[PDB]
Amino acid sequence: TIQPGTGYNNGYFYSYWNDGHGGVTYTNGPGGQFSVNWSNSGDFVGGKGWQPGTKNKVINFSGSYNPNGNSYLSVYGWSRNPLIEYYIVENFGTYNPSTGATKLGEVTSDGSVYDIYRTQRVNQPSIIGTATFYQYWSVRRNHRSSGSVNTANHFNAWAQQGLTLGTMDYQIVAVQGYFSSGSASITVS
Ligand SMILES: O[C@@H]1[C@@H](O)[C@H](O[C@@H]2CO[C@@H](O[C@@H]3CO[C@@H](O)[C@H](O)[C@H]3O)[C@H](O)[C@H]2O)OC[C@H]1O
Repeated sequence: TIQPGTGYNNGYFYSYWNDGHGGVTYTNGPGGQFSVNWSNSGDFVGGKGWQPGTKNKVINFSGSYNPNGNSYLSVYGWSRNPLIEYYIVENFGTYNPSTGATKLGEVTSDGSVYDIYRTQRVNQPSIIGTATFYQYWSVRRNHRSSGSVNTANHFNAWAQQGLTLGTMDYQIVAVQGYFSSGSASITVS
């Protein structure tokens, strides 16, 4: 397993962040593979990808994802100027992260319709420190743990709806969890 932090592993950028609560282990495997095992964890986010990401990347992911409680499997990343945290959610556990969020449209991509939403984080942690910033979401209706994500279809739909992205920071396939349990093994390319 590895310490929380960022870096490169077998050619892929990785980010593993947690709240220090314990109960979660993250491991970097060969190529674009990573595994997450958690049991009564706290808040955490980890996965592999790129730094920086691009606005036209076709991301391939494959493996298993078995959450028991609150967790998401997503293409996840950020932009700067404006600061935006974004998600293309392929699967989740007990909580749909768009619950209560205002719907801003639909986009069809890679075999499913996705619902689009915008939320706001107020004085929360970010890649640039504590801040208030928006979050963009595409939530897949047809849940899966393998597939291909044509990021451009999402970024373009978001733009069309008034959700613009700044300069890309990291872009990864991530397993996020919030006080839950589970296991996942994902390969990115
Ligand atoms: O040391 C700093 C890092 O901690 C920082 O990392 C990012 C912090 O925000 C993370 O995003 C939130 C983590 O908490 C969850 O509950 C929220 O849902 C996520 O929005 C992000 O994943 C980290 O990369 O980056 C800057 C460093 O200086």
